[PDB]
Amino acid sequence: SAVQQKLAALEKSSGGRLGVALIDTADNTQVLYRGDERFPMCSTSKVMAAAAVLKQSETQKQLLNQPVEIKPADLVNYNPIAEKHVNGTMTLAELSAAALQYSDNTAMNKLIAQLGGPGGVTAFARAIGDETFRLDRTASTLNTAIPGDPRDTTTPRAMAQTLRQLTLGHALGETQRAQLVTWLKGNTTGAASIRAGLPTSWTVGDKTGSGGYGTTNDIAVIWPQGRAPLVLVTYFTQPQQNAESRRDVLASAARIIAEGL
Ligand SMILES: *C(=O)[C@@H](NC(=O)/C(=N/OC(C)(C)C(=O)O)c1csc(N)n1)[C@@H]1N=C(C(=O)O)C(=C)CS1
Repeated sequence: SAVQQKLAALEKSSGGRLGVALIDTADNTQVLYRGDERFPMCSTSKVMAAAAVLKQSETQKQLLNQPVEIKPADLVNYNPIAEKHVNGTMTLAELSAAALQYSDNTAMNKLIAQLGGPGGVTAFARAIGDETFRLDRTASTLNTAIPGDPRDTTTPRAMAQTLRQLTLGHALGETQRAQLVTWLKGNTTGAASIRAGLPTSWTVGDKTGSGGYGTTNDIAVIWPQGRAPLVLVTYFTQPQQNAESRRDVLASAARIIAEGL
């Protein structure tokens, strides 16, 4: 189709490897580009960890309100929220918001720990029917994005389906589903990625990721005017370890989709 050719041209112009999955919930049509190839997730895995804690809170009533100590050993590279609470506490709700809306890596690691480690995040993925997602390491290591390394990867097709199930489907209870969507709509890190390729009147909830090898990712639920919601996953990675981020490539992918379908 014309969209897949435009995505192939975008990829050629980029010098990298582009993976796209769009789900149009109006008729459940799916458009894939490298949709079954594995990409490093980087920080887009924070949605699965936040959703896993929300799932836990369906049966542990006041779980999201529980305080979690932030200790010196918890501090990592990038923790713009958690560093302000070292030797203090944050609630699991606050850690979820910090992970999703600021991509705070200390916050993510507190969620992973709350789930029993990377294997607990993965086990939740399996519980909601995602057999492709794998989380193998904590937040510092998970962004290394070395080519050929299957750790901390998924495919565009799998992540779009999972994001659909979590935000538009029935993977979470209704209060939890709404809270996840509220957090994604308040993301602060996504203006240059999928959002930049979409009309400004469309509502977006998204989670970005960035990592080594110029890896630049964004996963989004989109509510256009005049049509049913869309789920869009855009993954991108490059051959040089120190390649620069290409959020503009993600925005171009979104524009192709928004104009072409
Ligand atoms: C998730 O993707 C996180 N990414 C990182 O921790 C890394 N940021 O490095 C970049 C390339 C952004 C940098 O400025 O050097 C990273 C690269 S290699 C490594 N081990 N970690 C968070 N997510 C985002 C995001 O785009 O959502 C960031 C902007 C960085 S923190």
